[PDB]
Amino acid sequence: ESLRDKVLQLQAQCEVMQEIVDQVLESEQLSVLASCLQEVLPEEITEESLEESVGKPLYLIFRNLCQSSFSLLLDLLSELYQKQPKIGYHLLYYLRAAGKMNLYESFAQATLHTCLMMDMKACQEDDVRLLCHLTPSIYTEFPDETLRSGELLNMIVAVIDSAQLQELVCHVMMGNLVMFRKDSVLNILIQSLDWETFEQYCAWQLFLAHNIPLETIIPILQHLKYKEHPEALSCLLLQLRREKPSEEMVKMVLSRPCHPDDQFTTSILRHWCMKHDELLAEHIKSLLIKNQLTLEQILEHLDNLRLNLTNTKQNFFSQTPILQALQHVQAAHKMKFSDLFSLAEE
Amino acid sequence: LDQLDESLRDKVLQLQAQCEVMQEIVDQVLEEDFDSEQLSVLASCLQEVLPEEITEESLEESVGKPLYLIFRNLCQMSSFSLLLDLLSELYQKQPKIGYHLLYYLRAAGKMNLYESFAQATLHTCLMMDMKACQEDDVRLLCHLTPSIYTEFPDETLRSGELLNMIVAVIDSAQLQELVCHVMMGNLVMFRKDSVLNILIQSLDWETFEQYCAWQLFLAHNIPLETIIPILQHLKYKEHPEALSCLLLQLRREKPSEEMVKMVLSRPCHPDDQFTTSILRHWCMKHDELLAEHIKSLLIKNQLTLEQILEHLDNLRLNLTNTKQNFFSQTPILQALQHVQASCDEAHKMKFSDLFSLAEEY
Repeated sequence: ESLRDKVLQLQAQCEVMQEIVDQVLESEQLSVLASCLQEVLPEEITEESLEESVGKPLYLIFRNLCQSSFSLLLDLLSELYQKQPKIGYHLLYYLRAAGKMNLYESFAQATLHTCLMMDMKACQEDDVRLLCHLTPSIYTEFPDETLRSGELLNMIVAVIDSAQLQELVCHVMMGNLVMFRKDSVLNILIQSLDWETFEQYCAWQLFLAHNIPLETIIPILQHLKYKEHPEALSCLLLQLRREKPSEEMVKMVLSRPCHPDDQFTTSILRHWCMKHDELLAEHIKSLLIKNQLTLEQILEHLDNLRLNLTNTKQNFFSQTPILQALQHVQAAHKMKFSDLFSLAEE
Repeated sequence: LDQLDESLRDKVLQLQAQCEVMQEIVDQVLEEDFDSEQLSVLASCLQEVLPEEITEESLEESVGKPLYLIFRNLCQMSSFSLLLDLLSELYQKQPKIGYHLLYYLRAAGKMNLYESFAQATLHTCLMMDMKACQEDDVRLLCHLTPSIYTEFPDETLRSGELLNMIVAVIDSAQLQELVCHVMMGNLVMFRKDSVLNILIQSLDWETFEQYCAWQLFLAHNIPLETIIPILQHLKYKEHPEALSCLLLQLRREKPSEEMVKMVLSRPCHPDDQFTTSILRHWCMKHDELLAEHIKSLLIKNQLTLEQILEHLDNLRLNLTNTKQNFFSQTPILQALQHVQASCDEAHKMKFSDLFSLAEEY
């Protein structure tokens, strides 16, 4: 047909393609092949002049689908996406004088979650800046597809820069971006335990940028392995110091192996016993009376704490709960911890 | 082969079990001309760290050895001075020994020997030896940092030289072991004196170096306020790491008046979301305290008035996102009215929206 050949001929191409647009209201692979063989972020992202580039030739298709009979013309762009995958995220770019991104769902249903993931991976590989400036709206318009698994989170953190991580934490702290949910955050961090160094630091900073209380994720302490997981251990230590210790947190801290090169437990216990002395004493007393966390593990962690607390002026082993618990407990492993029991005896 | 002299040193050369053979030389270099030691140390230098399992029964395997005996013979030292010339010439020939001594000092008594060795040119000696150690063996530098910072606080807390040295090569696991050492009372790398200047200097380092510096600072117990003036120096595009860490740590603070002064005293850029983020956080958890501080700042107790007003208008335009009665607090409305009364007519229509919150009902 000769109008489509006129569009081929010109290459102010908007009305020229509106010719085809008007004609596709009653064998499209050749049209989409022509369109594909025919064919992102402005350097200064200024509002309403970033849409200066959003016009142009191909994006006009998007426009004609943003206006019932709203269904008999997305087949063309479905064939475009089946030919050229990149347009899949270009649409997202266009959608962010459009209405709302509720069009993209309708576009996805011709291949939502796997479409979003592939388009976002292509965007990540090609243009990182576009992925940054697209992440908030993506996570907002599609929460039940993006908050469930660290796929998209890993995608972002694998390529993100420190300045891009700063703009992302800002977006989180401003009410514009939400990347975790109290449901999935634990699963997602246990998954994150396998990522690169800076990827894991980015994940943890982004989690702190939300307002999810530490306890929701303190079970992760089970999974934190001395040799294997430095970043999550460091962030969890530096955040746990700032918390009033619950009994479950001190159980989780004591339920980690005693390795002579592992300084997490004794560090956090020293901090707690110096600022929350009687509360920590109460919790470890309640733990000592039979609440693996074998008794000798608690005793060894406490003996490490005792041998360390001589560094400072700390009457923590004078607390009445701890001496009460020590004498109650003492009544095989005995010769191992004589000193400890001796603080509650002599 | 090597311009030579005395036969005890020649037996040590012949073997190359060398410990007593070398203490022979040690004892011989007591009643000696101080002219012929450069060739002895040249022989010793042309002659020539951490055990894989660092057990205080296999690190003392390495503290033995032939050269360390010199150190040993000086750790029983009046006549406590007349034998540092030999190792001074060793250091002038082979610099590495400078930190080996430190290693030796970490079944020795106390490290007050190292100063006596340094006086052969303490601070620049420490810095050169620690830089050489950083260059050669990072693992030794890590396992030596605590004692270095402890035995010489006034030499290592003075400038970020040593901190930069460590963070430039450190690993994430070694950064975790260092944060642990800090949190255990064994290592202190900042002090309320220098910490502010030291971080302002750190603002020029690489990404991961700055991340390490900030993590290590949080591992200490220096309150944020002591370093909150650094917000003046933090520039939006250029300093992401310090801004992000400062944001996530300011999140955990009940806002002081100086902290809100420092947050309000940074420029308003439409891509800079630091101030409005932290203000949103504060006004959502401690709304009326933040309002009290902004009232005391607005009645003037640099921060120009329009800067505060623009930051507050950004906060207002953002707070429509959520349910936040922060602009219903009485301190903030009282302050708004006080400001509006003595306000340039320009800023009246400039912030009409803002002032109307304290005017209309």
